[PDB]
Amino acid sequence: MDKLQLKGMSYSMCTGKFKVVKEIAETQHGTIVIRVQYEGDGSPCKIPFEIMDLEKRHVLGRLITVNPIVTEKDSPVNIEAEPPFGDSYIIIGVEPGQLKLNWFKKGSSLEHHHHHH
Repeated sequence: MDKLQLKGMSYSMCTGKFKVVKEIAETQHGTIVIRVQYEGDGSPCKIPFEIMDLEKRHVLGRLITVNPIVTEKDSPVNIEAEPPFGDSYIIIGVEPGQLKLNWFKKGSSLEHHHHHH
């Protein structure tokens, strides 16, 4: 009704918030998958995402599952996106409670290190 830019595979726009259901996964093809449950109110709507540059804190990421969609406002939706390189914080949802996940990074993965005794 008031939209005119994403013609194709579109529905609405889950503007509420998002709960990560699973850490970003890798599609084994350069992309990654983020499973999260749409939080807020939206029903069959699209999922907010942000990974490009400027106010993205990144350089140039892509979305293979561009603005995915939830069907019941609680269906854990996985988002396939192509991270550029270095610290890649994928953003889901909208500022107002939107989510964030760092992936790719430089070369190391999962900084598993901690002192204790």
